[PDB]
Amino acid sequence: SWDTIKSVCMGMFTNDRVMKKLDDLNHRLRALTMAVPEAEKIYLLELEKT
Amino acid sequence: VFTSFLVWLEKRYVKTGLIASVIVSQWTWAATILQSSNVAWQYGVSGPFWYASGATIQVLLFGVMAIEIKRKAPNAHTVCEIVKARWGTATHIVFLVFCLATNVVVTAMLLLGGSAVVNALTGVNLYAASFLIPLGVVVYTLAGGLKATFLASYVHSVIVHVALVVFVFLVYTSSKELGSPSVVYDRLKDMVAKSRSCTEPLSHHGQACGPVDGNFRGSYLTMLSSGGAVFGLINIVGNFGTVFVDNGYWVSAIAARPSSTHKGYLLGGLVWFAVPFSLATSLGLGALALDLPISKDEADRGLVPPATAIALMGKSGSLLLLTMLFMAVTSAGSSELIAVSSLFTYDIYRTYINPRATGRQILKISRCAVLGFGCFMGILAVVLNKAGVSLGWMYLAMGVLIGSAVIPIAFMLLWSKANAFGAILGATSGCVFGIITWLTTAKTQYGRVDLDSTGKNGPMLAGNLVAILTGGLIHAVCSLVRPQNYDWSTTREIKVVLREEKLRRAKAWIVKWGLVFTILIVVIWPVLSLPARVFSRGYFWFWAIVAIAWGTIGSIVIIGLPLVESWDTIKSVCMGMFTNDRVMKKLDDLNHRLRALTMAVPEAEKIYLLELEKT
Repeated sequence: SWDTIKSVCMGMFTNDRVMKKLDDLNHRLRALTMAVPEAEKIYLLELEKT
Repeated sequence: VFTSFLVWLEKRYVKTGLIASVIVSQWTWAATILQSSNVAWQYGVSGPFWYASGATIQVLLFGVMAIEIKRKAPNAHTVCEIVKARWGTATHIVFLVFCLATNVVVTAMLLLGGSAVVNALTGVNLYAASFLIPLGVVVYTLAGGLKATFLASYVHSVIVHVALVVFVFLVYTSSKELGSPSVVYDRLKDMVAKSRSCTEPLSHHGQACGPVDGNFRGSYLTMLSSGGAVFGLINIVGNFGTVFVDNGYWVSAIAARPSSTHKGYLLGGLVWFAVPFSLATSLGLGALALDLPISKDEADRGLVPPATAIALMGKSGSLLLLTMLFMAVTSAGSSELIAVSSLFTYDIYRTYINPRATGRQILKISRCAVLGFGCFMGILAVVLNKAGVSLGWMYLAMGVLIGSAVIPIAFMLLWSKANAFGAILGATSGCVFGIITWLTTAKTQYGRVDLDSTGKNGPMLAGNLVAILTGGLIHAVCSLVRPQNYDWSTTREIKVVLREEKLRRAKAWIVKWGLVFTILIVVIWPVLSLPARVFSRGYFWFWAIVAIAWGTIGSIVIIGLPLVESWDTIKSVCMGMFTNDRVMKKLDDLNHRLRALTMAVPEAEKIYLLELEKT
């Protein structure tokens, strides 16, 4: 039983659980940005401005 | 596990400064730390110089060889593959047995050196330690990959150098016995006094006393010693064998890209000079000053550095020397286990047994040859150890056996008129002639053939010279009758299972600025110091200051330049551990993406404002 020990160790000294949950939000919001026609364009108009 | 942790850390958060640091690590083994002090204790000051000079002209020239590796037969794996592709099958076994013999001799030296030091330092049984040494160098070889690289080697060169500065700043500045270089000069002039009498029982036979035979006026401070110019002539011949036949250096010369790092070879060949020159002058001459009771047969086993270290700094110095030696021995034995494992897999499991191997079986066999050869060296190190064979006897003899096949490996990379079957009678006549001459010279002038008679500078030189010249002579004579006119095209066709301009420029640079330091260190330095017949009270100060400066400027460069060259990686790793910049950066992406969504929907943005003031 080494997968359980590895999961416990990675769940204490690191923050893989927090990082993994933000990726779900990013992936979900990518669909929303791609769905609305104008919004995506605005995104580009912001990305270069900064 | 330290290297594994470091590489995991580097992976989680994704020239001429660090390739110089791997040449330093890949050329330092146990004989550098142990045998260098032996000749210093035996011959005075012409020992650490002659030892570190003949062993430093090879690091330069091998760079030229590296060029040919990337210009005449690329994407190779070993050295026997090139001769297999060039001169057929009649030579692939004759130059495989020799490549195995060189590899076994080099590691047997490591076993004979590492066991003898740990024996008379902690009380561990000699025969038990002689077998358990090639087990920690096998765990390290397996756990951590098989083709270990930069990050590990850089650690080896820091521990070695951080202990070199201690053993000079102690013996020459900070100690309470020696203290200053002046005291060393005072002690070194008392041992050669003609009024000294040390017959029985005042001193035993074969020890440090009286006037040294061979030196000028019998002094420990001279460069006119005849017993140091014969050992220098031997060290040159015996190191052409462990650089051209080891096959552990072609592995490192294949994974090296000399197109943009030729300066690294020159840089690594100048900092290494301070490892056997700044340590054999402090721990080697520090034992001669203290009049420590060291027998001749005890220095031949490499036991002068531990004696000086213990007598100067007790337990702490003993532990530091043990740590340095055991960092030097494992990192050098791993390079031999890897060399012999790839010598058994890519040379004979695939040209004769299984010509259609895959990526799953190759790894399997190059995982058990490590364990098999590792457990065979542990056995061979017990048979030799119970024979009176010492580290100082194999070093002076390793050029006699393998030195024959040194010329017909350079002919295969730098001469088109090198024919076939010539190396058949050039690499076989050389070995037998050298051994025969060695034995008859050791027998004629002493009347007995034993380890005490075949370990002197008389027979060893007469064997090394003939072994390294007669093979080349026969090969050259045979070449002038049957030309080959090899186009160097077949060797370029091997399975892979403006560029020439850069290579030519790099070769021209490494020949010009490389040969300008060989002349200045091997021909200018001894000649310009010979007229000082006996070192004065001030010239020795210059000689000691040069040694101290060389061991601190280079030691600073080795530790610092890799850090400065690659600083963005260290900064990224540091910021990825103690801070949370990665988490904060990812929220900004979400905020920027959602700003577009809030700006797109007309009403929503307004509602946002109606909320912001309400709270």
